[PDB]
Amino acid sequence: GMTEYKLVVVGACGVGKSALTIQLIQNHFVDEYDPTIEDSYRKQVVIDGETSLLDILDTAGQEEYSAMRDQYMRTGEGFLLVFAINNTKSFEDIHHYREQIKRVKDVPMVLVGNKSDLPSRTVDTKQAQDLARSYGIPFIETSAKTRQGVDDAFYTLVREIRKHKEK
Ligand SMILES: *CCC(=O)N1CCN(c2nc(=O)n(-c3c(C)ccnc3C(C)C)c3nc(-c4c(O)cccc4F)c(F)cc23)[C@@H](C)C1
Ligand SMILES: Nc1nc2c(ncn2[C@@H]2O[C@H](COP(=O)(O)OP(=O)(O)O)[C@@H](O)[C@H]2O)c(=O)[nH]1
Ligand SMILES: [Mg+2]
Repeated sequence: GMTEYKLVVVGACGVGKSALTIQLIQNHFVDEYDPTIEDSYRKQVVIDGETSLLDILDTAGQEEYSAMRDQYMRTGEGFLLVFAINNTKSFEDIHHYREQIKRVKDVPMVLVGNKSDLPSRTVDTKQAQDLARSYGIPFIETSAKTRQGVDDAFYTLVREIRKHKEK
């Protein structure tokens, strides 16, 4: 059989939410994707031998309340919290994104450090590890450019959802 998963990708503008999503959906790096496009995208994959259909909301709007988005997130099963390792402000926003999610919703999440290909690092892996530990969630390093960690990020989130469902 198969299992469907309703996922949401959040994080500051320009961290690579769309690039990550498109790597999952289409398996290549789309470097120019309209920063204002918010949509859900579906992709069939296989995770630990089970056919898995992922529906992924790639967030992009700036408003505090956006009806369709909020109804999606209210019923979202897991969230990727994405920052960029070269942008300290994106990492500082993570705890605010976590707060907003809890507000709309124990919720499966994965902390994602994207742009790991860039040498101009400003956020240390160890800081990201501290934060993920404080929430009791996984931390995964990614590059949407090279595709490093992309499956790890989404598949780890699915694995976190499986665990949550057992409870
Ligand atoms: C290039 C544009 C882009 O990618 N954006 C990403 C989404 N986005 C955004 N901005 C933002 O300030 N908030 C927000 C709001 C509206 C209120 C309080 N805090 C925040 C941030 C700092 C956490 C966004 N909030 C959400 C969000 C809401 O509103 C509710 C539940 C879960 C959420 F993640 C959101 F989806 C996007 C937010 C801007 C930067 C554009
Ligand atoms: N070098 C590098 N650039 C990236 C990566 N992910 C996204 N980008 C670039 O960062 C910018 C913002 O990406 P985008 O997916 O639009 O971010 P979003 O606003 O979170 O959707 C774009 O110019 C992308 O080409 C990455 O992993 N590495
Ligand atoms: Mg985008």
